[PDB]
Amino acid sequence: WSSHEQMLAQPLKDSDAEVYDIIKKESNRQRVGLELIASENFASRAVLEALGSCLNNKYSLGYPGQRYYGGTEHIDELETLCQKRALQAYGLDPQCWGVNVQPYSGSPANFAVYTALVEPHGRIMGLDLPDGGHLTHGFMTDKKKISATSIFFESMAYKVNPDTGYIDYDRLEENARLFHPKLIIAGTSCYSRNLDYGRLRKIADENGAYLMADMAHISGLVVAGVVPSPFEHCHVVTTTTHKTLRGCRAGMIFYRRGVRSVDKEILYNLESLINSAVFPGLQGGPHNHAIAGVAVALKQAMTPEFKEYQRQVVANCRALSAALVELGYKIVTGGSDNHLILVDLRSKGTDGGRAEKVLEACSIACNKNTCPGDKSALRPSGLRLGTPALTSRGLLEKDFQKVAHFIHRGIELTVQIQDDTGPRATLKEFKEKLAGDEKHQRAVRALRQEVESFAALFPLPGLPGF
Amino acid sequence: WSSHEQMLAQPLKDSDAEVYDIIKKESNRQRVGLELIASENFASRAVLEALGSCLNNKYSLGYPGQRYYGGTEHIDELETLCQKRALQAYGLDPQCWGVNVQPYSGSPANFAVYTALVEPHGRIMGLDLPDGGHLTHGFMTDKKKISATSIFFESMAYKVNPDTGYIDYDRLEENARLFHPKLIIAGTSCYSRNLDYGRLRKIADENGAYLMADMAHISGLVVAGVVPSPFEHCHVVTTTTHKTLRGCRAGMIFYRRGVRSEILYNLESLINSAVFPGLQGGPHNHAIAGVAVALKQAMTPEFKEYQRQVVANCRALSAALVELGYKIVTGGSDNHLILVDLRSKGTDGGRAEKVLEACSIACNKNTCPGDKSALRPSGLRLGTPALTSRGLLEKDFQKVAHFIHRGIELTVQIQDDTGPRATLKEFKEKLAGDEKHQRAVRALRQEVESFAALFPLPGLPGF
Amino acid sequence: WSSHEQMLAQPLKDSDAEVYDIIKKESNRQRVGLELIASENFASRAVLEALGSCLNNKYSLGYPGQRYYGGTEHIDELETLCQKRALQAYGLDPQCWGVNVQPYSGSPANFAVYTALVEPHGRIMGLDLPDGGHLTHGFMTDKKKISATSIFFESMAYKVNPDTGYIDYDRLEENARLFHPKLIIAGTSCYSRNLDYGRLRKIADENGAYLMADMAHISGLVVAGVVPSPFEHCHVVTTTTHKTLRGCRAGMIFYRRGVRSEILYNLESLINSAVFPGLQGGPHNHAIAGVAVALKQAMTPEFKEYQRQVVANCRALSAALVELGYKIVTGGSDNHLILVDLRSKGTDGGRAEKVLEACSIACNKNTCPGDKSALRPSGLRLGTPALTSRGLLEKDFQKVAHFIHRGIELTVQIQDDTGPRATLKEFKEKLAGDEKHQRAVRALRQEVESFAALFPLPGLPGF
Amino acid sequence: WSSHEQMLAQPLKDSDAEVYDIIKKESNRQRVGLELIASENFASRAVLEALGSCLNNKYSLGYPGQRYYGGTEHIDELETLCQKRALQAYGLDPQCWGVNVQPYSGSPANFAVYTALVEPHGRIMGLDLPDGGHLTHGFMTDKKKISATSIFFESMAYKVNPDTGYIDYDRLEENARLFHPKLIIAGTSCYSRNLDYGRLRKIADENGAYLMADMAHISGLVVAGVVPSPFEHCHVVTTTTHKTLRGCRAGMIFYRRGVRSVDKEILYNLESLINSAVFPGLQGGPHNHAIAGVAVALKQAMTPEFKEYQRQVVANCRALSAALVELGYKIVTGGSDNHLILVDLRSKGTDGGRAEKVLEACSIACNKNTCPGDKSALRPSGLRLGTPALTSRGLLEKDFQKVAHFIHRGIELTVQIQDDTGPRATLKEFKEKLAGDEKHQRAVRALRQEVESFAALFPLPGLPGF
Ligand SMILES: *Cc1c(COP(=O)(O)O)cnc(C)c1O
Ligand SMILES: *Cc1c(COP(=O)(O)O)cnc(C)c1O
Ligand SMILES: *Cc1c(COP(=O)(O)O)cnc(C)c1O
Ligand SMILES: *Cc1c(COP(=O)(O)O)cnc(C)c1O
Repeated sequence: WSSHEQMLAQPLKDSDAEVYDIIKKESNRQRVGLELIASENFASRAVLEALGSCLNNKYSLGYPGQRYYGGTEHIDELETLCQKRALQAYGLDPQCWGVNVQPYSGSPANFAVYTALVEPHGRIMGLDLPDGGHLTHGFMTDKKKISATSIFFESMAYKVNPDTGYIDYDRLEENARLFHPKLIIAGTSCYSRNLDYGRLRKIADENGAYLMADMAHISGLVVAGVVPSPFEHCHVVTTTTHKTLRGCRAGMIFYRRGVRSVDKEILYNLESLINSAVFPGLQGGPHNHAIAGVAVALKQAMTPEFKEYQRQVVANCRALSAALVELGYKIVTGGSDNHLILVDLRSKGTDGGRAEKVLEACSIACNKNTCPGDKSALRPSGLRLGTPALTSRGLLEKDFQKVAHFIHRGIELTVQIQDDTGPRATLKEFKEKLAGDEKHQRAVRALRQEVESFAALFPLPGLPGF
Repeated sequence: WSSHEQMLAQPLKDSDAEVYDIIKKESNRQRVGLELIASENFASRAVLEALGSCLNNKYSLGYPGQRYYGGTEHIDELETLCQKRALQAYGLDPQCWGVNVQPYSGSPANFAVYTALVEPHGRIMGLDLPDGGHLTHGFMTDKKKISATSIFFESMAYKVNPDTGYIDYDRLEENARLFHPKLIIAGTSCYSRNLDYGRLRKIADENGAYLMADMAHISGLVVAGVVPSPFEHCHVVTTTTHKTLRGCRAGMIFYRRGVRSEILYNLESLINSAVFPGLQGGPHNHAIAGVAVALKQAMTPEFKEYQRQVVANCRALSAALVELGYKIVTGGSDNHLILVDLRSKGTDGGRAEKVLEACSIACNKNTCPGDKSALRPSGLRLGTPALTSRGLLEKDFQKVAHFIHRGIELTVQIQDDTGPRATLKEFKEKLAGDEKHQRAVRALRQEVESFAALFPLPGLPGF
Repeated sequence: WSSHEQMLAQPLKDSDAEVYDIIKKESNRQRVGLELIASENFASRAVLEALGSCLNNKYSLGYPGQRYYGGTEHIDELETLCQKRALQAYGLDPQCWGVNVQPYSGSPANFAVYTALVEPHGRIMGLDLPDGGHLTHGFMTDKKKISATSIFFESMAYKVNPDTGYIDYDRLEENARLFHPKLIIAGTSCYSRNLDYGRLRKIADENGAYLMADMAHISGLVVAGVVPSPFEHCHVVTTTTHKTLRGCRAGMIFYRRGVRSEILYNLESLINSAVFPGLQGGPHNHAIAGVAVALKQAMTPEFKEYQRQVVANCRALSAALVELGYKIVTGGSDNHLILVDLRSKGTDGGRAEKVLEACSIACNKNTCPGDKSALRPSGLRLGTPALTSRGLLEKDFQKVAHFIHRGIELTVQIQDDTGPRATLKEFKEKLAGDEKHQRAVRALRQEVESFAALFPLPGLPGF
Repeated sequence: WSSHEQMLAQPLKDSDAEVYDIIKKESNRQRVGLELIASENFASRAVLEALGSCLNNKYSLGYPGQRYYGGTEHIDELETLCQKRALQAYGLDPQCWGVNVQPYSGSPANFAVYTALVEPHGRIMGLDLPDGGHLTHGFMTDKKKISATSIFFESMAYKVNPDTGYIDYDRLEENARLFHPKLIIAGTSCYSRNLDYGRLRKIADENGAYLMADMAHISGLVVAGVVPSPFEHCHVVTTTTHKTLRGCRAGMIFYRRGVRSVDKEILYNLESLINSAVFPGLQGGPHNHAIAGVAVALKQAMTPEFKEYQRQVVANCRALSAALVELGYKIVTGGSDNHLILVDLRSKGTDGGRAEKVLEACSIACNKNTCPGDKSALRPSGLRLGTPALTSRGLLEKDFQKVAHFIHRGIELTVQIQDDTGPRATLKEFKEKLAGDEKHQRAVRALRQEVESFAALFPLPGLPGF
């Protein structure tokens, strides 16, 4: 009862060792492995220091202008600061753009926008999942609506041409006239090319819809001016703050302000609709410590060191892609414009499903993804590979070429295990063959060793080995 | 680069001073003031240490055994550990109960349950807001649906009797037959009594509905066995992990497993599917680690102690206010908070929260069951969790009752100088623009901050 | 062809004898029996002559002045005439009221209004079915939405006090604040009293809702000025044109025009758009001609007379039944029908409607406000419109009360031979399978058919 | 008060002269004019005699098997008879097909099926209106949902190829995979070719949807075996009973019964869903007199005189179309397979909007309709023309050739008035020029005279000049 006070002060290491132990083992796993997953990255030490601040303790509903309670002098300073830096980082004029920084994550942010501009059962159009789209853009089958976007709104996808790997803007322009979308989403999870915001904008205006850009995967590249900005043509732009922006987990909603169109002119009503949808609509108290982390990350994103980091990110992808082409791999759309590439593993007689398990055992992380062609979702042909994470650890073009060879070694290994499993074998069985087979298990042990040795040569951002 | 390598290592203090400065000023404000807001509390140092871990970097879509990406050996250990401790802390048999720990916060958790059990336009019944209910339980007017619960589902509220301050279970039982709810919510934001879970459960079963308990405000009291557990009669129980449980911000959804009547429970898969891939993306692992750490602390006897203290202080605080002539809604309290009806002093919570705020005493206005206007709320909601974490005891809270009283007297004064009838904007003008008054505040604040500084402020050493 | 030319000219009798035979047998059944069903009536010969006109052949999408096809000079004359007579018959100023006469029937009319003023998932409040409400006002259970009104909109019922038999306006006023209806329906299928339109209107305005009156059952009484007009307080009034108005089957939607409060009424265009192109296609012109003919007859003093007679007979019928020991719900009636609570005789309307049916006395079962079961309805609904059109007067209805009584006694008997507890299928078996009984029926039927034949049967000369 | 009885017996002529007068003037208008509107026809005398029967007086809720009230011995005989004749007329085995005959009209029938199989906000796919579709198949714009089908369900249209005039089945097969319809509608209001039920059925089964056929416009041709039956591939078939079937106004819903598919087999659940949706779902008491009329019409539809009438209907269309082609007119899809044709008036420098008004003044009835091309809905290019009505009056191939010339005279006249109105003139003004111009008004008066003389040579089915 008297030790209760020594409880709220006791460091984590002493307080709870079981959790401490896990954090350590995870920190170590992150260190000796190769992170090639397009969505992961390492947050800076400063950003992580903000998350554990006393900002966790302040409960504040509403926005800076109008809060439900008092005692928000500093929380207002903070939210305001965060909003200013966000507009600044993307070079936006606060008279033409606004920003909400309360979303808890990427998904929540998207959902808030649909709830504000679309309304229940409203129509939304997004990139089909197998063609590189995201769940929050809509996902359903003929018998069931899986994603929330599909459960509460009426969604229909547009696809990419399976022969070019690019988005079929023509067919989208046609279907939009039949579907009458209230909002069209321009954003992807596994697409290596730049989106034609200008064309998508012409299509949106043609049907009187809104053009929303979910730039979660390229927000970092956009700030460094390495890829066209979606802010030139969209009405709204949402984004996670982790991934390429390299902050903590949180989301943001950017929206236009001022005169929309003329004749005599009509105004943008986005701001109030969106603010109302986030709160009191969908959320409660904002996670202030997360806003502080986002703020810290936006300041770092405007440094020239970051702009450099990003040019490096893109350059490594080119090198990685070139090295894999030379090794005989087929890259969707032939190449990339950003930080990732979708490797069509059919050109090697295997599929991404079995390939991600073998590479994983070898401490090389990445994930399977269907290629535009793919006649089956149960046997995805590709592997999605990104460079943001490894580039933060300092890898350069020559380093990524070595990575290309490790990945290749892995694909060769997975192919060996596939011929050993059979023709109509199941992924369930493949995974068993991969664990209970000394012959294959030996190869893995070997490759993993070379991968972990190489990985250890580079630093691991964050707090002191924690 | 050579500098980019260290930019990611530069401590916050050096890296970004503008934000660092803010965190310091806020930490200080938290120290010299009296936190009487029922929903706030101070998270322990250990919990905060987990939030800033390298767990922020791991992206893990899915659940343990149902992961999308590889390399989740430890994230699985962590999520699993967190789920085990959650069931343990509330004394639940994993054969009869399950738990999802991915919700980002309280609201998200509630919304996921509605999405899983109710479905679009389904009917939901919750406690009316002015009667102490929460937004996520439904909130609409005759011309507009404000809360998401009201926008995507069909909600209708049940009220409390304005003469007793208690929930009118009889009228609810009657309306439920006409409304046909698919889910009834049992949870409150400003109600000082225990909920009759057993009666609410009989009503739910009568209409074939589900009984969901949103125990966000009393999850801490429940773990310490200080107030009846909603786990005895509900099908689902959601909860924030901050507030009385004293963790970081996150939410949890508890759901029954096993036989319902032979018919079985289908909650688990519906709820898991609704959280992800339904509503959320990658889970905030660092928050799950914080929740895990908080659940272990919640099972210590020191916590059990902390909680009995929380309830005790409320009783003392309420008794001291009654003696000072204040009227407590429903006469008293069973938990950690009380709704003080300020009509008994000729003022309203609207003006009173601004004056107490100026004096570094934090709390908020709330309408009393009677109240014929939402623009002039009669009460003040006061909670003890936060100050109790700083070590205040019964005698300390009696001194607090006097500070609050001083405040009410002061708010009344600015009100007597304004005249029986005057807008709120006038009242504030007279408070900030008067020698004798802004002077009164300055004085009271000084006594409040001196008293406050005598107690510790939990958290990381010092920002 | 030479025969195809005449196939289209061959009279029904020669053309299709099988159908002709059926029409004859039905016309005869209608003659020798006693029609006591509150919703049935006999349409005049003139009205029936219009239905078979060459108006069936004209396809006219749209409205007068808003037609889609050409060649509508006369269809416009007709629709316009019909609209003028409708407003006239109810004494409405075309500057304050409008009317749509395209609905195919009562139900379609109601549905069009909901679709125009309420919108998908909008809230509607109507009289509960077991308390004398109609399906189109909403009908659902805890597990399923039966009526279309319940499937496409969110409906909740209000009830009558089971101790007075009257609508509980107080409880409705209370629930309306919690439910927030967008439209409240004031109309009944089995309620013998006048509705308090003024009170319902105050409640509608309190929640910003619309007050719709479905006067299908009393449209005839309203035209004759025999019962208060719902046109004094409602925004919209829908109605079937058969039943008490005595026309052919069709519906009408009356809606306010002008200033609502300066805010104006937007009903007209919403309602017109909802009927077409919204819900319907080409209007049934021959039915509109029949309605027109019926509205002219409704304004004659002979009709005004017919109606006072209708109400008078009900009073006599109810008084004679009270004297025979029967209990009338809410003690009596204000209109054309009465709900007889058969519990006062130890039987239920379920068994009683089958026995009276066998005796050529038609009517139907209906639950009484009390009734703890929908599978064993306590009452019998009885109306006088139909028999009054055949010329029955007060003295005649007293004889009818005796036939009905004889019937109740008989149904009770088969019930005493079955034992205090026995399923319904048993009861019917004993009725049709017993010498003394099937014999009783045969006897009573004979007296009923003899009495019935003494009166004329309106309609075309003789089929 | 005593005359009240003489009121319910007084004939219409004496009772209400104002309405009687209207019926007469209308009967006469019908006689001296040429009915070329594809949806109109003349009901036989027998059918009209049933409508005014004492069947109007019987109120009966429910279906033959289970009614809410008693005294339905004959109403059951009648409904049952009507159901038997309906299945018979279309050659359906009552073990494989069922029928509901309570719908009040075509629209109500369609709506009942959507409500039973689709459910609120369910997805439906129908032929686009400007491409010859019907309102009840769905009709909306980017800013508003007009038709009830669009207000209560989520509809999206499929189009016809504007270069061939035919339905683009390929594009529909593609969009159906993205839209996931729960029901696909196969039926048209202005399409002159036969629908590929077999292909549409393959597409329905591909998405697990239902194939509904709205054969309102060709129900008569189907009974005479003059055009392929939709009953071979559809799950449900709805239909009005007027139009080509030549009965009174009412609707019917035909639905499959028995085993749907195998594996072990699953059954059809259409019957109960559809019956429940009609009542107590959407309707109240059925219009018995209308069911009697439908019954009488179905018996006439099975006579060889009818089968002959129908072959005649189709033959006249061919002749009419051939005569118009020879006069230089362009028929959409080159010709017709059924009873109607869409004449593209662009080939003459005018539009259907102005043409329908001039022909109307000349007592030649028909209506405008957009052609697949048409870049504007406010200036429809075509005229829809049908032969059912005139064929019932006895016109034959040679008669229709004379009709083609009257129509031509009309088009020539409308073109004269168009050059006289101007370039950017409005249809509002065109109509004024047409009424306040003796020059043009003289032409009309003349043509009308020749049209009415020709029309009077033929009989007008129905009751004795009433
Ligand atoms: C990852 C991603 C998201 C989801 O973000 P969360 O923060 O995980 O919830 C949304 N949209 C796009 C385009 C993404 O890449
Ligand atoms: C505070 C509270 C919430 C909201 O929690 P958040 O974490 O702010 O999102 C939900 N429910 C109840 C009952 C509460 O008291
Ligand atoms: C009978 C009745 C109806 C239904 O009329 P239909 O013509 O059968 O479609 C609708 N409303 C009320 C109030 C009624 O009594
Ligand atoms: C005419 C038509 C309809 C509408 O019928 P109504 O009886 O006028 O209500 C429906 N569908 C099709 C295909 C049609 O041609």
